[PDB]
Amino acid sequence: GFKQDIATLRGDLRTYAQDIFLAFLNKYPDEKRNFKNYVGKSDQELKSMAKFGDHTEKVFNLMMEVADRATDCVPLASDASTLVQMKQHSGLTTGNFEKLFVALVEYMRASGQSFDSQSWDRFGKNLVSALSSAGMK
Ligand code: HEM
Repeated sequence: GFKQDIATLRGDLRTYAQDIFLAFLNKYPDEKRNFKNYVGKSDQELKSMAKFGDHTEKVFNLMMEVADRATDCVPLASDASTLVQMKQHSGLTTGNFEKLFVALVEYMRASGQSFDSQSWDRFGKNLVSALSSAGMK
């Protein structure tokens, strides 16, 4: 289920993190404009850029902690506030996070592994709701 999925992803996190984030950037090409130096690069070129590997790993390291601390796929309000107050996320909206979780769920459904994709769909929706209550537009 959800808790085991966290362990599965953490077991090979750098690979899953890059694959899922690329699936997100390729399903929603306009999201690349939020990052410097991503436009005009193929997947393999992005994976060889230092800031891509660093950001993607940090995103998933923290996302797995937020998921680990959640109850019934509902994140802690404190975790949502932390994500809102990051200066890095100034200018972002709940829509950016919504699209990331759509790509993540689609990736799980196509992987063929025993992911609990329905619980991750709920988690993404519940996280977006928490971000809104925390102050994100
Ligand atoms: C669960 C969701 C997310 C988590 C946990 C997360 C986490 C993080 C963390 C920890 C950093 C700073 C890393 C460091 O200081 O080394 C960061 C930076 C950043 N994040 Fe997020 N992030 C999430 C979603 C997103 C989304 C959806 C976007 C854009 C669509 C985004 C865009 C950025 C940008 C632009 C930066 C700083 C500039 C850069 O690294 O290129 N993040 N994020």
